[PDB]
Amino acid sequence: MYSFPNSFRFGWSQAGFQSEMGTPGSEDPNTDWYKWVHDPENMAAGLVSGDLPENGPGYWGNYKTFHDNAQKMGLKIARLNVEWSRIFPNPLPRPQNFDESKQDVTEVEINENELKRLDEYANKDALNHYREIFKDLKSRGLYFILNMYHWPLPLWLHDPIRVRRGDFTGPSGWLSTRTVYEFARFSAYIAWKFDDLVDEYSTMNEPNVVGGLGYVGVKSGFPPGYLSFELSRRHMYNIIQAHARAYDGIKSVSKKPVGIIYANSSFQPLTDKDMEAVEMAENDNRWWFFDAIIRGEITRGNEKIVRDDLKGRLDWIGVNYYTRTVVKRTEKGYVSLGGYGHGCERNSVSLAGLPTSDFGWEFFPEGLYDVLTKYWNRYHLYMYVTENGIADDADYQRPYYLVSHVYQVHRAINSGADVRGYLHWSLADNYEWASGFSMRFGLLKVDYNTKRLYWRPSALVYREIATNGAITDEIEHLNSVPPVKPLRH
Ligand SMILES: *[C@H]1C(F)=C(CO)[C@@H](O)[C@H](O)[C@H]1O
Repeated sequence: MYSFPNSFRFGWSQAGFQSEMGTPGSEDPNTDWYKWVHDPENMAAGLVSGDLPENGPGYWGNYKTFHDNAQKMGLKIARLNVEWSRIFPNPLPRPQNFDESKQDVTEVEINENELKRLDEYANKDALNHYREIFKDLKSRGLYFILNMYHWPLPLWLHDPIRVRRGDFTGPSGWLSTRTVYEFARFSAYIAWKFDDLVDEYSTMNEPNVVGGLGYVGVKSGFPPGYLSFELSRRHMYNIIQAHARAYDGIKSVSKKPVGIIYANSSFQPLTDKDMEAVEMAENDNRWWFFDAIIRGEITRGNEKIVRDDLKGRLDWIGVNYYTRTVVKRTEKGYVSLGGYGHGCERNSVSLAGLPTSDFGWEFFPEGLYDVLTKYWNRYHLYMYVTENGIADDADYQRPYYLVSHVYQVHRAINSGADVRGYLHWSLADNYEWASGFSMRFGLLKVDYNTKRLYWRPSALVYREIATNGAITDEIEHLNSVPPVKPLRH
């Protein structure tokens, strides 16, 4: 048996854009992502699948069913976001005496009156619908992590097609301090409306992937698909500040924990000569960011300084994990290797003989122990596993994936790391961004014609885990690698 603390909670994570739409009445056409996946030219290029999110699993209407299934599955924690676009679909008037050309955003003044002024702009039907969703959630004894942001921005803050075309005269998303300013205020507003329901907060989900795939990994078909190292850096600088300002915003209205959710890889050495490459990869993809919002340490210009408005802006770390990245040392630095981690053939085997998912991601659960213990030893902040799952419509690999990753969290806790829950990605299949609906991550299969949910056998396995608070003796064999001999090579 692998028994978790009596306080540890098993549950799931879910995004607004990915799961809400699909039931008539749910449509939200006021985001960069909506416009981006409907773009005629993006569709002809193959940057997006042609699948549309309004044909989705319909959480907006069917949330009672999602929650029924979660309660039956014995789940005790949920993490979801509100969609900004839903709450403030229309442009807000530019602020008076805020200099849109200043690089730094060290304060956003928020009070009772700035909040009541916002009320005048807020979509009240959206607020009331979210309140109905969250109450039903709480009525099942589900502990509630509310996230403010999981990638789509209001169109009035980002027109991604204008930016793709090389036009920076329009709303430019995270490239603009206006977006930072409004993000702090949005976060404050949501905490002010929802803090009676909420247990813990996250500002953002994986802001590193928004900027990485948006401005460098442009084959991903992520908005705005404008290839620039420079704009990639500006995005990440503005998101650090947006996080700090959102923290202050929330803390002005709530005494509750405020964290962030971030995309992690376990960096692994190709040979025993590549350990320094692993540390350099960890500095570039992880520490640089967390040292900013925890220690206030940052590089502006070519100089290492401490910003007092950034220091101490984090109570907990949301660890999002799916696979490793293999790196080697170069003369000039380090490189990632294809044929491992996220860079594999779909439904095959990696260069190490490990099975790959429907998305071409290598099976490597020990990476999750690496990431949790490295965060713990550097910062000693408590963590949730806010995301872990696999694209696997057939359910061949998911039972092994689920039990193996849960074992590695048990291993981290046993090592001394404070990890308070495990949230699977995801309860049900959903819209996988530029890939569309083909990549199915759910414990529950979604028939998109009917919106009906079905229990994949891995859902029955997760119910064993969640209702016992343990990997039981009877399912312990699934702590192993899916046998590759019967799978595609
Ligand atoms: C985490 C994740 F891995 C997937 C799969 O690509 C996305 O669907 C989530 O939005 C992301 O947070």
